[PDB]
Amino acid sequence: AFIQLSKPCISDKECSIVKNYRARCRKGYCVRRRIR
Repeated sequence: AFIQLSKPCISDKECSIVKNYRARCRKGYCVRRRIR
């Protein structure tokens, strides 16, 4: 096991289709959501 402190992801600005991707990023927390 590699005991490590988890770190957040890129900002919502970057988590948008600007980068062709689509994820929900809030306060650094990164979750790939569904519409339904």
